[PDB]
Amino acid sequence: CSMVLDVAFVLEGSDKIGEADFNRSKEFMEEVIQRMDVGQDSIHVTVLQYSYMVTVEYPFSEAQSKGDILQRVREIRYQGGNRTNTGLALRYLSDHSFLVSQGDREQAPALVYMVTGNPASDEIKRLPGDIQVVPIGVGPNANVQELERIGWPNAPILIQDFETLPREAPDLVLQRCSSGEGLE
Ligand code: NA
Repeated sequence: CSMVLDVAFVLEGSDKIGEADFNRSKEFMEEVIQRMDVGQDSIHVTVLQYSYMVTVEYPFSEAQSKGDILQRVREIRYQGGNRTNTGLALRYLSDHSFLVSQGDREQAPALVYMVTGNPASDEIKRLPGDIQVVPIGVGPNANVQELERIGWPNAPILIQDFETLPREAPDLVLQRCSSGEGLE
């Protein structure tokens, strides 16, 4: 995927996920970033982790080089929170992450890949249309119809388990990046 695009990665880091599965989420994300054409004139990346609260791990406003991003990703510490506040994570995206004051490019399309394995603890609201969300529902505990509503027009990418996530999902994520649409 090589284009002008602002991409957000949102990882659930709750106790229900656990440290091992969160590390698998991280490794999935690292692999995607490696395959993407990340640079100042191309793809820009922001990274968020959420559970009880939301942490901006890497804002758009910081240096948009692959090396700097990937190293910050390695430095991300699993929070292990007692909630899955997906609605709050979405609010961060619309009301913080994709603002020009936080490094967002006004003329670039906005795309979010959100990795979750549990139903939302909180109230969810569909984002403004300009922020495209591709939910990645991992494991048997994902609330699929909830993700379908968050995702529209994007179908959720459903992954059987966190072990499969780093192996299977990057290909699908990059296909969606380049084409602008999911498969079949
Ligand atoms: Na944008």
